[PDB]
Amino acid sequence: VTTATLKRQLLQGILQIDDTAADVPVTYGEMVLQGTNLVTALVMGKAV
Amino acid sequence: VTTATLKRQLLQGILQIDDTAADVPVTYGEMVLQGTNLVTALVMGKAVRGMDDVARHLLPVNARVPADLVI
Repeated sequence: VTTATLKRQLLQGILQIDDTAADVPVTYGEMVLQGTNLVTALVMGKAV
Repeated sequence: VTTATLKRQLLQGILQIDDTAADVPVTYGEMVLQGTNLVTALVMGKAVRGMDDVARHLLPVNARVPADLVI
């Protein structure tokens, strides 16, 4: 990450560009806390 | 429970004996600590007896032995 000025200064001639298109995921993860971990989060106060 | 002389004094004429023998248990209970509450016993610090049974609700031979039963 940088400032737009430094980005232009880098892209001028110093760095060697590799691509223009990337592949980012379009999802998150998920934590649910159901079942054998729920009961221990209600009887005692810990869960894994 | 009492002392012998009081047992005699009681059985003399006050209390009425019913039986001379009774069928009593010949075994013990048993806890195992296996299954899911094992890892709760090791990783965390707690363990419930009927763990596999509380989870579901969160969404023998005898012997005729002589005794002195009074009523």
